[PDB]
Amino acid sequence: MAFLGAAIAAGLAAVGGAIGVAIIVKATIEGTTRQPELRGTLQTLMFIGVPLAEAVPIIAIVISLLILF
Amino acid sequence: MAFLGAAIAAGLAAVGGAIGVAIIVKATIEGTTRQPELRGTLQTLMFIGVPLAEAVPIIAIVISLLILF
Amino acid sequence: MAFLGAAIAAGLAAVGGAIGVAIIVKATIEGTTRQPELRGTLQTLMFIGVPLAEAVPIIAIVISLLILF
Amino acid sequence: AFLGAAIAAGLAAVGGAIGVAIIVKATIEGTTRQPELRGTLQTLMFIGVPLAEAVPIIAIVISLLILF
Amino acid sequence: MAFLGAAIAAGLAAVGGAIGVAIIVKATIEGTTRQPELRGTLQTLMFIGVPLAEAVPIIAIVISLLILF
Amino acid sequence: MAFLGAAIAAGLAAVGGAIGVAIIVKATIEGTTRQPELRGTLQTLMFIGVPLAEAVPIIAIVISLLILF
Amino acid sequence: AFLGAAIAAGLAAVGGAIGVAIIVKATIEGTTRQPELRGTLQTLMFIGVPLAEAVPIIAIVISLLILF
Amino acid sequence: MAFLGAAIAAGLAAVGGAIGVAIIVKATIEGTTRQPELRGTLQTLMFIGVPLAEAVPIIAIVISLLILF
Amino acid sequence: MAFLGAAIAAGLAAVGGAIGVAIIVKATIEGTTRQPELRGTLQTLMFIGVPLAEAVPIIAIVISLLILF
Amino acid sequence: AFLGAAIAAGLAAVGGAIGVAIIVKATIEGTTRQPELRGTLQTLMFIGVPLAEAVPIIAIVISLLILF
Amino acid sequence: MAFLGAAIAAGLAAVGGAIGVAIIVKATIEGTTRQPELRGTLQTLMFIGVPLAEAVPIIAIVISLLILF
Amino acid sequence: MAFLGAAIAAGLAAVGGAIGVAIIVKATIEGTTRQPELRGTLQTLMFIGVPLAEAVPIIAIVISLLILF
Repeated sequence: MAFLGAAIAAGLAAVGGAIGVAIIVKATIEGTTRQPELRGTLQTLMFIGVPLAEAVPIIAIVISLLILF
Repeated sequence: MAFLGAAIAAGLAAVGGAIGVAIIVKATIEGTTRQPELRGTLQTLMFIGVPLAEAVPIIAIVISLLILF
Repeated sequence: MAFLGAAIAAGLAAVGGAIGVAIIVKATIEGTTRQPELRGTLQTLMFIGVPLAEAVPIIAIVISLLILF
Repeated sequence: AFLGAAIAAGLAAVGGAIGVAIIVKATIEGTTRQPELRGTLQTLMFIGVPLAEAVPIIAIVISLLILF
Repeated sequence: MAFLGAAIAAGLAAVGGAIGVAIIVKATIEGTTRQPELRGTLQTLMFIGVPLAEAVPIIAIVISLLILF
Repeated sequence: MAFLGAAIAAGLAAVGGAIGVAIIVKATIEGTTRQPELRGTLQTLMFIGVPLAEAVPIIAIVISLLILF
Repeated sequence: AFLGAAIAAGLAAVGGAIGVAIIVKATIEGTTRQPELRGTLQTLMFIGVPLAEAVPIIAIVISLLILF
Repeated sequence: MAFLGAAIAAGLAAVGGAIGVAIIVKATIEGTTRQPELRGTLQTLMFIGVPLAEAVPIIAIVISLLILF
Repeated sequence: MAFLGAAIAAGLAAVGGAIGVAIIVKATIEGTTRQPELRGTLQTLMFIGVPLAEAVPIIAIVISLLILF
Repeated sequence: AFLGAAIAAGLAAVGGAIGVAIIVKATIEGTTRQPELRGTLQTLMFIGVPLAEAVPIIAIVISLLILF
Repeated sequence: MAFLGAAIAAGLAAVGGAIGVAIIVKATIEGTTRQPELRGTLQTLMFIGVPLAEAVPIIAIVISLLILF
Repeated sequence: MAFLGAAIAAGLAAVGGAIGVAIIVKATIEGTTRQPELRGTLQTLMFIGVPLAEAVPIIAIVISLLILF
């Protein structure tokens, strides 16, 4: 259960963080696509969304690593 | 029973918190791309929604850390 | 398994409360985007919807904390 | 079962949250397009929310009794 | 066990009845949005769908309450 | 598991009958909004679909109620 | 166990419900985006529904079989 | 568990076979709604598509009925 | 569990083979209706796509029937 | 152990099925909105189909392998 | 345990690697249509995405093969 | 069940890393197709997005590989 837990904590959190950042990057591509003038404002805007999207999965990995010893 | 429980609770909070934040910032990028004129007023508005978005996932992470241990 | 219970109850309340608020604020961000004159009316409208959005998750998390004693 | 009480409340959580979230999202979508009459949709949203919340919360009610 | 059953029976009826009515009222909002005089006919029209929408969940919840007893 | 059986059979029938009928009235609301002359034909057209939409869930509810007795 | 027969009807429930539901949803969309031809598509919906319902109901037959 | 097996095999084939053919008729009406001239050409095309769609679910219920003997 | 295995393997492959092929014909119906001149090329085109689409579910179905004996 | 081989091939089934289903759907919808380059579009799926099937099909090999 | 494990590891990698390239090939079909003069630039773009899309599923197939010993 | 754990953790990360990268390159193809003038700006943009998207699945596999040693 402890072995399974560390697996489940990181594994299901992967899909969160993976598609999480993926959904944001797709948006930034759609942003640059419909206006190429704004590569700079959305880049910073995407570089903001990525950490917070990634934020909770890594903490689920810390919990994962704790359960892993 | 017992580490395993804490794992999914943080893991399920990851998927919640990741896509949760992913959905608002994607929208905020969509706000800026079609109107870059008012990037700042909506910027603060996204920074209001993000905590609230993370609010319930984050509380699910506290209980996760609480049960372990 | 009370810990296991508390885990899924909080985890499931996370996904509810996260995407729940995520959808309204995304709407309000999209709302301010196609009319910024009424940024305040939708802000208030979102500050009304959010408690209602949180209503079941917040009562679902106390049961999570209660089942754990 | 302690586990049981969790899922009844847990499924009502996802239900009641996104359930109410989608109607208010709609009212926000409503206010964006021709909001001359802001008041009529307010009442419409305040009607939909209780019935939407109605079944999850009573499903939450059954959750707490099987628990404590 | 019997309590466990009642949980899934009411729980699936919870998500059912919640999103079920939610999608109907959402539709009614889109209806009222493009016609404000037309608020009266759709009001009654939603009041038709809601009972039928609630019909099976409530009966699924009625059996649910029996399942724990 | 007689309780559990009745639970899963009714619970699974709950989500079916709920969202099934929910989209039909939504369609009728979406139908009436883009033409109010034909509000009557869509009502009866939905009044055909609603029984059929609920037909299989209720018999799944009947078997649900049957295994509990 | 007999537990299966419950989910089998339940799984056929969600199947059979949304199956006809998306079909009827479409039929309303059909008459709205052309109102004169409500009749020719009407039978077409009365054609689609049985075959759509066909597989869920035969899954219900085994469900009743797994029970009795 | 052969009874249990026979149940899910047909049950999963049920949701499959139902939604499979269901999506086919929606397409056929979608053709007729804004092209009513060739109702015969699309009818045969759907009456060809329906068997193949039902083919694997119907074969899955055969296995369902077979393991139950 | 051999009955269960054969059940889920064929049952979940049912959803695969049903909706998988169903989406292919749905496109051809929507395609042929919004241009009826090329009805013949689309006939062979689905008769090409369908085998490959069913190819992987059906070979998974062979595995389904052997494990049950 | 029999149960395992079932899901491995089964999950590879839904993977490989819907995977090519989305691409072939794309190629016909592509051909519908330009019929001159039907030949260029034929090859792309005959490229896409193997790679789409590649990982599901190797998952069925392991499926029979885990069964020995 | 190990046979069961290896099964889901490849199975989950199956849906990933299959649908992964599927979304990429789907994108290229819409891309190649307008225009095919730039088919070569887009072909290379797809031949980049395909490995990376398959990257995590294929290593998960190695773990499936890894569990074999 | 340690063997089981390593399987799902890498397996669940597979769907994450696959669909995660898949949606990004699909988006980038949609960007370049509507104007290839800026092939280079999006080239770097996907080469930025892909690592962060791939980031958590890969750390989920190291965690997966860690339970396996």
